[PDB]
Amino acid sequence: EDPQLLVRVRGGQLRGIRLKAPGGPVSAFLGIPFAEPPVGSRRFMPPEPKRPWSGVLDATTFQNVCYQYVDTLYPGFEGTEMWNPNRELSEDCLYLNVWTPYPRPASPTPVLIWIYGGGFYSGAASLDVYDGRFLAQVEGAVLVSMNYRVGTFGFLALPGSREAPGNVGLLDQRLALQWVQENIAAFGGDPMSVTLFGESAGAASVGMHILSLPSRSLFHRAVLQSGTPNGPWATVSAGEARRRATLLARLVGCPPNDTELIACLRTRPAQDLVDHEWHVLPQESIFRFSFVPVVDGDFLSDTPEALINTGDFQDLQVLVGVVKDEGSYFLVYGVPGFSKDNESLISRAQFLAGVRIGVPQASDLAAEAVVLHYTDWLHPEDPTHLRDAMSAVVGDHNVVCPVAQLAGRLAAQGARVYAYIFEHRASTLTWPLWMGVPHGYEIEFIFGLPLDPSLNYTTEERIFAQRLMKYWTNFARTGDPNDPRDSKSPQWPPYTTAAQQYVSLNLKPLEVRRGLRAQTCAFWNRFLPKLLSAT
Amino acid sequence: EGREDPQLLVRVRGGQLRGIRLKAPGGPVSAFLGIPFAEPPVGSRRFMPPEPKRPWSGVLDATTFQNVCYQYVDTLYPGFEGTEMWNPNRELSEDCLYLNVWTPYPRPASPTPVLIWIYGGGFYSGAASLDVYDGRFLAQVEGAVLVSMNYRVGTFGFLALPGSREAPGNVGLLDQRLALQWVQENIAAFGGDPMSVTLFGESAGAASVGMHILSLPSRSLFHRAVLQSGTPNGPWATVSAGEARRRATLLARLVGCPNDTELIACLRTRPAQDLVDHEWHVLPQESIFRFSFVPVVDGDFLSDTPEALINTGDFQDLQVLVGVVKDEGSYFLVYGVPGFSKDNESLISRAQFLAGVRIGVPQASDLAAEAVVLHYTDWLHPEDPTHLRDAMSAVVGDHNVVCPVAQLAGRLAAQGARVYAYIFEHRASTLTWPLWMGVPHGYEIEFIFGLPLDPSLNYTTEERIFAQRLMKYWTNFARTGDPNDPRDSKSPQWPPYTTAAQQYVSLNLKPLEVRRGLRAQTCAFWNRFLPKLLSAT
Ligand SMILES: COCCOCCOCCOCCOCCOCCOCCO
Ligand SMILES: *[C@@H]1O[C@H](CO)[C@@H](O)[C@H](O)[C@H]1NC(C)=O
Ligand SMILES: *[C@@H]1O[C@H](CO)[C@@H](O)[C@H](O)[C@H]1NC(C)=O
Ligand SMILES: *[C@@H]1O[C@H](CO)[C@@H](O)[C@H](O)[C@H]1NC(C)=O
Repeated sequence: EDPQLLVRVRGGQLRGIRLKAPGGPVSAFLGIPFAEPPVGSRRFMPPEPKRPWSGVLDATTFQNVCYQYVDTLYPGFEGTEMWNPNRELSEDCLYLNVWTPYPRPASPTPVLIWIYGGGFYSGAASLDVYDGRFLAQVEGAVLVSMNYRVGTFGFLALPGSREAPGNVGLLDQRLALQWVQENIAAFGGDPMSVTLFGESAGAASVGMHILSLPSRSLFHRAVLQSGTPNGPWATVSAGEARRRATLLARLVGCPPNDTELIACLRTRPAQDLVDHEWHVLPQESIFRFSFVPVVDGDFLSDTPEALINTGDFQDLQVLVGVVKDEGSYFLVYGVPGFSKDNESLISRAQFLAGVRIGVPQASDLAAEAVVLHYTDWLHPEDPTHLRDAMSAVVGDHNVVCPVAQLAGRLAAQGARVYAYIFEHRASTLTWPLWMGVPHGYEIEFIFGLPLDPSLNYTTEERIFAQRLMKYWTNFARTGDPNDPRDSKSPQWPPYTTAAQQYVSLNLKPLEVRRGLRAQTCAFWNRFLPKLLSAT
Repeated sequence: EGREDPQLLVRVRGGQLRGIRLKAPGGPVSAFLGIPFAEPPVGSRRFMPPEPKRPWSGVLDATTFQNVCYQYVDTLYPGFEGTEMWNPNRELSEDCLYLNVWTPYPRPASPTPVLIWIYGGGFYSGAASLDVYDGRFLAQVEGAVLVSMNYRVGTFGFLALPGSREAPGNVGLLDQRLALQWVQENIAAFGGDPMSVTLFGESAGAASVGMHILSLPSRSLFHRAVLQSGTPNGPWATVSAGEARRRATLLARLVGCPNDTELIACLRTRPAQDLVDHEWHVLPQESIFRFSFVPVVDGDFLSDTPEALINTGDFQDLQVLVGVVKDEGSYFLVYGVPGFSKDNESLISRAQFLAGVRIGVPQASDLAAEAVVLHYTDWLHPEDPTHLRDAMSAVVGDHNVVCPVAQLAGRLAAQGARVYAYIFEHRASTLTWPLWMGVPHGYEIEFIFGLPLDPSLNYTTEERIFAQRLMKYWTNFARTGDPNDPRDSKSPQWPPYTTAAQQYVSLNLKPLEVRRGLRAQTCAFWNRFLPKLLSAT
């Protein structure tokens, strides 16, 4: 019995497992329950803290993945499968994982808490790209990740009802944050230094913890990779959430009154709800998700935009960034003329039709404004430009410009902000070249996977992964991603509204740039809302 | 006769003329100045279409410039060369329908391609007798026959009560047409080729040229056309019948008048200077680059809006040279946009930029005005006074000239015409406006006419050589419909503008350089998006 592998937390005793990372062992505690299984009558309800257990609970394997839609676009293709559940699905899924150096840290160690993405309808903390061993073994970090309910089980909401108040998936994350405060110090973690980080919907989640007071006493710094609480997809209004839930109920026979309706839904097998999750969207679209956080006036006292516009963020530090090609991944999911298999060279008509699917809320005049802005009028009909502009419309509307707005409002209201753009395309990537650096393919580098020799990355990429892990961990330690040992003269400067400085992350050394899509995001952030408004 | 110069006596349809032998730097040229081509449009003829001049008896002396058409005189900067050079340099009078002819001396042997100049001045000012429209350099150095005509401006030229008989509108354009007919019948008596007539003009003169392209009766009077910094399409060159009737009725009221007949009859009793003194009071909004009395869309001269005509016209037999100067808008800011002056750097604030945009784009709704400010803002330096100043100029210049011209080039090109486009980027070493204005509106003219060749005008040697190149381009285009020199192949070639390639050339002290895209991004905003945004808002 290994003593480094035995931990006592407030609920009982855990047994971890020793894992070999490239440079040495690490202690892993996988599958720790942090809440009562949200099953039967607990479906759609806020989580409850886990009850104590007897004996030694075995924490040496990943637990189940929260029940969720499983993608089928390209069956068997690594590029999509790598995001699919790699364990059994189950509503009984509220578990978390802790990686730690081996032996356990001698000093209290800053903690990183990963919140996975997946559009609030999918995702799991057990995916290979979220493997926490490299960060713990190389940087000596204590790394935590939790499962949280997705889709109908995490965010179906009859606002104001007692039986489905919405946002329970975010309340799952919050309970895991509360768990870290109460237990992490038993693993050697420092609960007074907790950094959240996440990507896509995980990044947005991080942002809502920034914007929700009860969460603010549970972390000290945040990282939002390719996602924001503001923007067009991360939240919905009480009304639109009430609409979609009532429609999903109709589609499954409920009701044959809020309590009446939610009771019948708790009767249905999980897959019956998943079967119809995608049929409640008001328009044909990409980058829109049926069940996402709701503006309930509770977890979110107002819209994310209103909250970032007025909040005080003085004692907060944030690292925010985007990938080079945010939108490419999504075109193959609904925009006619796109495929991972051909080069997706589109006509102009295809480009206009595609803009209605990328900006599904846009009016006639507003889609025209978008088309005229992204058209290259020296080659207005070149298909290569047209496809590339299609990807930029989607990525700019859903990620880049939302990020630039958040970064600007945070910096202006006291926060200390650092911004990046990630421009390296993995040598291992299996999507076609035309997709560039797609949404989500910086993650494998920040977690250090290239340091695994069997994965067949390039020597340059291994050196690159280490640099990224230093930025992230250095940010967790200090709030500043710059190395207190490297006194070479390319320093990552803070993003400000004045200079708007950000850095390029790629194989070459840090390069400092100014203006994050400044002109084009002026269009999205400043003009387009006044347009759609006056219509 | 008997003891006068036999090379200076000519007969035209209306009688005999005596011209004058002028000195150009390279030799003598024949000038026939102040030839009347119409009955004086005075008295009961004010606002009426012109009539042919009645033949005279004896030898009409044609050695001096005749009257300038009655017009507003500029006073923003009294005695300053930048404004005085454009002011009237002969007596103001309603009796002003005269034209001028320059030819080589002795007059040419073979029939010679003809150039007709139509001055600008916003349709409220101008004269064919200004120093910068001097034909003696084109005539002497290129051997061209050059003709320029006065036309009625302001109320006398363009006040209209559309549909009435006593003020049908556009008589100023009919004045120009009557001169074009005069050239058809008489230019052979000077050695000019009536079958090779090229029009060229600038600002409102360029737009005039564009209007003759679009009016069917004019089209049988010329063969080629050059439009410098001006277009018949665009926000300022025309007004609807409704606007024109409203402005004419308002000016009448402002001068004591009072049924169209009685109302026009009253205007005809007013002193010319009373009309001029109230011209500017009829503009619907605080504006720059708007002019009270301009050509009206009458359904006669202009069968429809210029936009509709250039959109649906056959131009496969047309050859046009069109271009702009580097800083079309800067000149106009100091005539209305608070914060701007010729005597300081005009560094303005973001608030002055927003107020200035409402003035340069006087028709924009609040949303359309916001779109303009969002487009032209430098979001990395959104409060930089220098960028805001240069963006104010870009707004006015792009809205009024560069994108109207860009739209015109693309339409004519798509519909059969042969088009050549340029941007004129050289600032005269003699310019008296401040540096920040760059290359202002209308400051390529003195180079096209070849003033730099006048040794007393203190230009540089390169400026002299440059003006020769420009004269070579214009005349070659007149001779052949192609500005390129047939023999000289070493020089870089000036390609036609096309929709596929959108090629144009820069004209400056350096050799011809070819560029693609006539401010393509920004003009898509002006020409494609803004019209639909104002259609809603
Ligand atoms: C040049 O930067 C424009 C900055 O836009 C500010 C937002 O307002 C504009 C709103 O109008 C709609 C735009 O119409 C389409 C034509 O525009 C092309 C602009 O393409 C610039 C790309 O870099
Ligand atoms: C790419 O493939 C898809 C499906 O195979 C097809 O629908 C699409 O039209 C193709 N792309 C082009 C540009 O033809
Ligand atoms: C320039 O002068 C004008 C008039 O004198 C004034 O209104 C303007 O504010 C001045 N601008 C600067 C930058 O000095
Ligand atoms: C040219 O320069 C001379 C001397 O510098 C001056 O006397 C003359 O007036 C100038 N003429 C012009 C047109 O600038």
